[PDB]
Amino acid sequence: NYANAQLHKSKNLMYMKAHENIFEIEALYPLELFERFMQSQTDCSIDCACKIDGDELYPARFSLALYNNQYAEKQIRETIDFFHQVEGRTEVKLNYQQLQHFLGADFDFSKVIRNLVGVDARRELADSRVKLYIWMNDYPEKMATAMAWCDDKKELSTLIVNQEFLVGFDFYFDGRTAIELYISLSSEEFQQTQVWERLAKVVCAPALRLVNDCQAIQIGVSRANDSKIMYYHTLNPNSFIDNLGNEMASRVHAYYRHQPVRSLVVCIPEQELTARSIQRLNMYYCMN
Ligand SMILES: [Mg+2]
Repeated sequence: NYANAQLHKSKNLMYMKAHENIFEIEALYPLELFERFMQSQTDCSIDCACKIDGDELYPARFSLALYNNQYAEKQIRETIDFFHQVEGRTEVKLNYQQLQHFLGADFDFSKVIRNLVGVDARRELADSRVKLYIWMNDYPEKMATAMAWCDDKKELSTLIVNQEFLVGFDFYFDGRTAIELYISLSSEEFQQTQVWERLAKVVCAPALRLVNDCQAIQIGVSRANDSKIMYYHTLNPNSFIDNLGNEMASRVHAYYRHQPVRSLVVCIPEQELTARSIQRLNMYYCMN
């Protein structure tokens, strides 16, 4: 985006290092290799994130949105190469069968609109992940494949109104894998009467009522999800966090409230919104 690519990358790394420093996670593998991977890219945008699970916090979470989909194929090659570099430590072994099966032998890289690369580093090495997200547009054969592999209940097929879809690949360091399908709805889209009526047949009421507080939502479905995951692109980050009644989320946002943030996305499993209190959620702070 910005003309001074090298200035912007310096700010990216400074955003990541801050996040690692406040949460005291900098030593987790493979964050240093991820930092180097960032710097090897032409330019990208960073999202710093934290996952909340009861009393536990998993804040070693970062995503890079790689600029210029003209080079989507090369980006995936260099991402895979970075995953192999992470596999440099002997007790880290990834399983690529889901990615390989999804791409097939003649993947149309001209259909990719955005690649994203992620990490969620854990104290328990076996639980850590690297992540690849492939954002696609107007690719009906791959969309149907993703729906068959991720949309058990055939619910996202009743909700989508654009040709874009996001396919996320999880690579656990002990060889576990998961694939996830995400679709998006802007405020303009989900405020249309028929679109909203379709939402209301698939999304439980407490999760649906939250959609109104948003400039956009995404919904992620996966065999590895215990319910649909709602991604709330918050209109007012401060009030959205306050309305969660979650002490740890308020503590996290207490720092970021006064930070130059492009947007705050909060994702909550549908099942959490039918409980007495929210205890599981992710917060993504997408930096400028
Ligand atoms: Mg997921």
